[PDB]
Amino acid sequence: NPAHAHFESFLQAQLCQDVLSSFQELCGALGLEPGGGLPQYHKIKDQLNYWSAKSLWTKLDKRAGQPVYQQGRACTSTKCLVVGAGPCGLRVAVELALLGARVVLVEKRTKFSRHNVLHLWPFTIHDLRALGAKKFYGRFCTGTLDHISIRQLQLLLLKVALLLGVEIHWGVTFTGLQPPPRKGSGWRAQLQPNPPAQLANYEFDVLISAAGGKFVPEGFKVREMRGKLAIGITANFVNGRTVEETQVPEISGVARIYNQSFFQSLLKATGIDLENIVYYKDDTHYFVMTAKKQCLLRLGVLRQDWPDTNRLLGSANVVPEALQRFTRAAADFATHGKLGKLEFAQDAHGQPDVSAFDFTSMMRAESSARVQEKHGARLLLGLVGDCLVEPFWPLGTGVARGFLAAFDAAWMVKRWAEGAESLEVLAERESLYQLLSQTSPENMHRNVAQYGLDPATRYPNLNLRAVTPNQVRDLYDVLGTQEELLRWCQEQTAGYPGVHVSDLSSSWADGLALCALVYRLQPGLLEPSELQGLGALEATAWALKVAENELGITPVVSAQAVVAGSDPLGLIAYLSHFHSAFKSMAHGDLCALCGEHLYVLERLCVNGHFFHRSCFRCHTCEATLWPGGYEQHPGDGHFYCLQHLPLRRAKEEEMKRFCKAQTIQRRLNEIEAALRELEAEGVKLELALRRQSSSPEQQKKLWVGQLLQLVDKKNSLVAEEAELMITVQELNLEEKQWQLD
Ligand SMILES: Cc1cc2nc3c(=O)[nH]c(=O)nc-3n(C[C@H](O)[C@H](O)[C@H](O)COP(=O)(O)OP(=O)(O)OC[C@H]3O[C@@H](n4cnc5c(N)ncnc54)[C@H](O)[C@@H]3O)c2cc1C
Ligand SMILES: [Zn+2]
Ligand SMILES: [Zn+2]
Repeated sequence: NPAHAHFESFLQAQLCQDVLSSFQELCGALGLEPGGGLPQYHKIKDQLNYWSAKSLWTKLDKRAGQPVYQQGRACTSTKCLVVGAGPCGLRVAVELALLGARVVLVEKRTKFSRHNVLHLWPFTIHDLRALGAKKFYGRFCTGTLDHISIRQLQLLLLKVALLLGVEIHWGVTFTGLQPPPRKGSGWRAQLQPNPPAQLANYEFDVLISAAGGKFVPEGFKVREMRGKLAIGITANFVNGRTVEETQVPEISGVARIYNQSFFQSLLKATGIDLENIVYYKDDTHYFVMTAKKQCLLRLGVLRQDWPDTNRLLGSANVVPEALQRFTRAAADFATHGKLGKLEFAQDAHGQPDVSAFDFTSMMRAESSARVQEKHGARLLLGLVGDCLVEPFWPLGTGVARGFLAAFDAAWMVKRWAEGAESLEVLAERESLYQLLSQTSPENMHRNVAQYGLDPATRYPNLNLRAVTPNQVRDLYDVLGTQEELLRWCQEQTAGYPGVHVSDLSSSWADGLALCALVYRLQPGLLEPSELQGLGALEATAWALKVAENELGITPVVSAQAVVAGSDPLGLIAYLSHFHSAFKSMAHGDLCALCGEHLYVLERLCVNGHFFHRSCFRCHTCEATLWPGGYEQHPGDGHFYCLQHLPLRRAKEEEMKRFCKAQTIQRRLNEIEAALRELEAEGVKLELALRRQSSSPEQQKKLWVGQLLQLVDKKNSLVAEEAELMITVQELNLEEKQWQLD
């Protein structure tokens, strides 16, 4: 059989174009009518008598015999379409095909020319070799290697899927869904430029999308997650597979808190600042980095200081030659020269493999499902992979998250196909989406040899009813705090002579109100006899000091403006501190380092002195100085920090500590972005709130209302990152003990 001859040409291919040629040859021939559908598989093991293939069939049988498989009669009438052929899209197509639906895939690209590396969770490893992954790549999961290139996995899963009768039209660009003409008709899809007829009229009632990060489908809004600007570089080197490079240890990567010693060493060697570097020794060596803009400008890698991240990535703007030099230097300095000679990776384009990319902003989807019904037709929309959850690249969570999304989509579509209505399925999928953001090898089951599609075996104790049906009516489509703060103040005033509370401000400048407040904050702090023995300036200084000593709450107002009383908003915030402190348990005005008045959104006191928040940085390393790691020089008043003052479980815990450190750093970047945005908003609002301090009483109450809302939000957050920072010093601490070990 010439058809069977091209079958071994197929199953023995190593390049994508060869797979395409074999498929096209079978398309021209009429030997077996390739890819006609699922039943092909049930006849395909018949006319094959090579012993070496047994395991393949065996494994697929052991994968096609689960009761959850319904023996293939699950959703037979149903008909589907997958846009996107990454690992996630291939998993969606193949798994949805297994249960029996008609499956077609489309791709604008036609050649497997992505040569970078991907990281896989253990469940991804087991589920990936469940499809007989041994056959298509010899070195798969060989020992401790747990990292597979994009094209390798792409080819493996594509060959597996093509053994299971999936239909593909390459060179096809998705651009929308054609509305039904009339009653009883389903949804067609717009594809370009000119797909063949057999798909052009192929009509479907299910669509699961894996378009990736750059494309999201109709009917979904997008949210942006942003941080401080950071650019990254991806580099590759064609490996000679030599022993000298093979014996090289694989540094798991470097993060700012994670290897401060490594940054110090690389600065001493060559004075180069990075933010993150990770090194992968697969077939072609992978180097992923992110770093600091002015260190990157130091070598001139950029010519013009363009704020726009994508346009900063502009090739005309980017100095490529400097990029190659910097990549080479970063590599050979990171690996400590035992690589010896290095040669650039020859890409598909015809050049070295280097590129400049983004590590800051990520798209996100609030909703992972949409059932749209028209002309008596129920249509389902779901997202799998990066289109739903676009991750931080190097965390390596993309493939695992996409495969979890694939299982979610398969389960939910098979549930809806059985006549189940919209409410329960959308509720279930939103219930799993609420947990998807915290997927982790940690919160997964400890042993992995019994997984599948059933959501009960993947999320222990899943409250599937997390979202009531009535919440998704939108997802179905057919055609003055000052009053309450004051009231709390009176509640803290019961039985006090000489304390005549009338507003938020005038009743506190007396001074004894501070003592009464701290009294009922915690009983036994002071004897009642001495209550009438303090002076007003002394009383307010004492109250501030005791509040910092007992609760450690941040002062907002100094004693001079207290007795002056002309800036009540600070005292409002200061009382608001305790207003939020008991919400459950009890139910020189300028700056020199910033040359500006401490405008309240950035006004802060530095151990009994008055400077801005932004100006508080180390002159050497221009970082934020948190308690336990800095100490002020009294000679000049400048602010300086400390150094700146002139076996399987082993690798498992190493990876876990890397991931947790990086997560901490990313969280700090997120908080910094949030603080900058909120302080800009507060600046623009307080412009009026100070200038236009004569609004209507309702307007004045509203302004101060969100002023309090915002300041209380900062209080809660700064507490949260205070505890996170404390986690940082303690993690450095047992790093010191581990070095001591
Ligand atoms: C250049 C690059 C480098 C990357 N490097 C890394 C890395 O080092 N580490 C890492 O963990 N992750 C990396 N990723 C992301 C990686 O894709 C995911 O993190 C993970 O591999 C999940 O892969 P995926 O299935 O999301 O691929 P996808 O993003 O789903 O692949 C995009 C797919 O959508 C298809 N598509 C898009 N538009 C259309 C259309 N109109 N019609 C038909 N098909 C369409 C594309 O052709 C392609 O098949 C990288 C991504 C890119 C683009
Ligand atoms: Zn200052
Ligand atoms: Zn410093």
